[PDB]
Amino acid sequence: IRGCQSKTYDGKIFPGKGGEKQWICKDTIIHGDTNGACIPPRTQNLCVGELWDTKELLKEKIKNAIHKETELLYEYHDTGTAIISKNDKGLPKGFCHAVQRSFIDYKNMILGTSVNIYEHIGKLQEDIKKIIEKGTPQQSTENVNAWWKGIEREMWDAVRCAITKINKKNSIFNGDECGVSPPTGNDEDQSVSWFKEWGEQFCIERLRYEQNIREACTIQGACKRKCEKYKKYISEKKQEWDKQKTKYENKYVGKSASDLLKENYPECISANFDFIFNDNIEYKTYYPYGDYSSICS
Repeated sequence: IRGCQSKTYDGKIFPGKGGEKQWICKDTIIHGDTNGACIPPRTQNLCVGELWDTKELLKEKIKNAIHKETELLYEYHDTGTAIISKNDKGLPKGFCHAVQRSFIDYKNMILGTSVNIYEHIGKLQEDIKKIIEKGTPQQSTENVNAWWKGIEREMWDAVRCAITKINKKNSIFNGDECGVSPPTGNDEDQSVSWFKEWGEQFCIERLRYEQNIREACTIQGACKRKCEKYKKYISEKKQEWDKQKTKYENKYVGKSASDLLKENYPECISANFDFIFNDNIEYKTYYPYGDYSSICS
């Protein structure tokens, strides 16, 4: 199975069995030259125009990669199988986000500034960084950065002109719906883009739990099964938040993890981060379900 095919990082598309990817938190991170604490299920499902020549050809074998990626991203978000694409009782919910996030992994991939993975893809950072030298002058450390900088607009169009190949199907898709320009600001650092991802995902699922608890508690019974499956989710998640959360506040002197996530995603507002994942032992006694022990009582 090779050649960019329908995403599987949050299970299989309707009606697929599953085979869902999860976050990979490699403890092997304690240096300022690492990408991110934990790796998103989406970076792992990145589409790739064969990253198992020259610089003029290399370009195209990436412009098109992003093009394919963006399409699959519309698929996986249109249907509603991506964990963040899900609604509750123009372009798909959380489509544009996922779109960008994949644009960054590419940028960092090409520049070889990523979280050294899969080795057929991490391998490629070599294939790139070395093809340039026999592409342009100087001897050049920041030689690859420069080449990319003058193509980001071309690569971004490999995104801008893909949203367009949707327009009529389902029009108002002039391709700037996801920004007329590629991500920047805090996203100019893969570590942050991934962490912000983790946050949008969590908060949405968290809202997904309250909508199950609330919509099933109108004491005991089922409104205890749903509650248990929650403390469960925080149980599994506690590890990933702490790893990530810590990495951020150290690297970026004096900023807070919870503002970052609450600053960017509406679903995260109704969620007190240091409280949901609180340290103290007694809390696992005073609040057996956490922030939802209200709805669970």
